[PDB]
Amino acid sequence: SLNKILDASVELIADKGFLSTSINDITSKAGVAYGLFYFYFKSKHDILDEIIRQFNRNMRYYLKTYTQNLDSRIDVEKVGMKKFLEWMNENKKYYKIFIETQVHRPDIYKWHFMKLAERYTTGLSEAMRRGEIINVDPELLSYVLIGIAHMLGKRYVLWSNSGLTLKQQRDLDLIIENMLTPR
Amino acid sequence: ESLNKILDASVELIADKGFLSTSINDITSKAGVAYGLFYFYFKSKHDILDEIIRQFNRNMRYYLKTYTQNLDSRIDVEKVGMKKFLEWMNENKKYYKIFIETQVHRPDIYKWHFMKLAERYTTGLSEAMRRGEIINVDPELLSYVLIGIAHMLGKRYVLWSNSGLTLKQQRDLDLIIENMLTP
Ligand SMILES: CCCCCCCCCCCC(=O)SCCNC(=O)CCNC(=O)[C@H](O)C(C)(C)COP(=O)(O)OP(=O)(O)OC[C@H]1O[C@@H](n2cnc3c(N)ncnc32)[C@H](O)[C@@H]1OP(=O)(O)O
Ligand SMILES: CCCCCCCCCCCC(=O)SCCNC(=O)CCNC(=O)[C@H](O)C(C)(C)COP(=O)(O)OP(=O)(O)OC[C@H]1O[C@@H](n2cnc3c(N)ncnc32)[C@H](O)[C@@H]1OP(=O)(O)O
Repeated sequence: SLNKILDASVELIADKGFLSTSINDITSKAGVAYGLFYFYFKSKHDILDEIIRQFNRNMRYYLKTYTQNLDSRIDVEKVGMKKFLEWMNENKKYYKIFIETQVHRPDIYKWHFMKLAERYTTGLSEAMRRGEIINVDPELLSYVLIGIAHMLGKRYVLWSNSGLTLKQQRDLDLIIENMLTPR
Repeated sequence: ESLNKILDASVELIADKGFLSTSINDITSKAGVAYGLFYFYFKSKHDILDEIIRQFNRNMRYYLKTYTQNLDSRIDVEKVGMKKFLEWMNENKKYYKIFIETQVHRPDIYKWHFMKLAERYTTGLSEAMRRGEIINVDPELLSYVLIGIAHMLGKRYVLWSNSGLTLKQQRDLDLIIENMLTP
């Protein structure tokens, strides 16, 4: 019943936004007793916390699937980035949830990026130690790479459904290699 | 001047209480102007978000140009401008809530802000590419990569903490930029 509440919430919030979606809509669409909502969630905004945790987990597994079978950390970045943009395109209906989280639950919005950065920092520190990538604060470098991904996702996937041309995809690979390769 | 009092009052109130809780009565009282005047300048409350975002865009871009006008090397414009952005973002930090709620309440002006910035950015970058200063790639895509970095770094190092970047991190960021952009 918890899971049904969660799945119903995701579809409704993505559709109508947060403020328009009542607990009633959610429990109605989920097909559970209205009372159970309040047991699992003191306030309506507490639902966002578990939603963003699931998205964070799914996005990371998705990307990990494509990055764990790869050689160069520089390949990891190039492929990882490409795959994030594909992922964002598959999940573009849901981006409204993330926008709403930044308004109504800023702590979980921060959590999402900080959790992603924590995972990313480890991987980049290992490549630094091999001499594979530029030796710099690896948290800082994670935010640089995440910031790039987020903004391209907005411009080329959310605000346009063009995606990137082949020429832009080659330019972006060149940007990333040039940034990361020790001179 | 009435218009300027209304705008200043709105900025302060929206930053403090959010957009939904700020009434036109609050705005015009804080402003010290006749209530009905608001409706002469703005059809709706939402229309004053558009004007606020325009003013912040102009003023951010004026501030940065001020530091970057004096530098011939585009590589230096990018290092310095990034630093100056973090300083501006620190100074205007309490206002960032306005931008967050603009994404929900006026998404066309939120997008406009980034598109306008990239428009100005794109011109400066293709100039540098011509002279062989920087890597020859799609200059709008490059804009969005650099804007993306700037935005995520402001979030992590200015809005989510008030620590800022260390001196070492600042040099690391300089290197990241120089590495990305130099063929
Ligand atoms: C609101 C919408 C809009 C949301 C829109 C959000 C906008 C995001 C903007 C930023 C975009 C990016 O930067 S995306 C990054 C693009 N670049 C890259 O991907 C290149 C770098 N890649 C990497 O370093 C890595 O691929 C990662 C770090 C990103 C993720 O690796 P990771 O996090 O270490 O992966 P890992 O722990 O191994 O496993 C991931 C999660 O999967 C689960 N998991 C583990 N095993 C299994 C299993 N058998 N079945 C199911 N699930 C499993 C775990 O519970 C774990 O979460 P848990 O329970 O352990 O916590
Ligand atoms: C909501 C809260 C938070 C909002 C939070 C916002 C989040 C931002 C996240 C990303 C931030 C970034 O990437 S900041 C990017 C950081 N990087 C850099 O700065 C490096 C590269 N820098 C540059 O290339 C340039 O410095 C710029 C592009 C960023 C800006 O140059 P520009 O856009 O050409 O500036 P320019 O048009 O010449 O002047 C800007 C405005 O000044 C006005 N202006 C005013 N007074 C004067 C005057 N006396 N003389 C001339 N012009 C004047 C003009 O009308 C013009 O507006 P008008 O004619 O257009 O009306």
